[PDB]
Amino acid sequence: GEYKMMMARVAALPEDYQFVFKKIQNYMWNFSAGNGMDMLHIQYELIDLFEAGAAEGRQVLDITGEDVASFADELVANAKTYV
Repeated sequence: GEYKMMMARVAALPEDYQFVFKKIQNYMWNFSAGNGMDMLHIQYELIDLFEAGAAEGRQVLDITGEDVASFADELVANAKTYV
């Protein structure tokens, strides 16, 4: 269903987008308090953003900045306000 489909979309992205996504997914599972569904909704939003960026031809680290932990950290923090 939804999770498998969303992971398939990640697998269709360039390898660097894939690695960075995996880094963020792990960071969120490592550090997220809060509802697992919120964390998944945020990851789905992130896959929409990553798909668009790859489609426009941007590099993944333009999106996240070099400090991926700080990106993910601000994503798990704005998880509350957003989801």
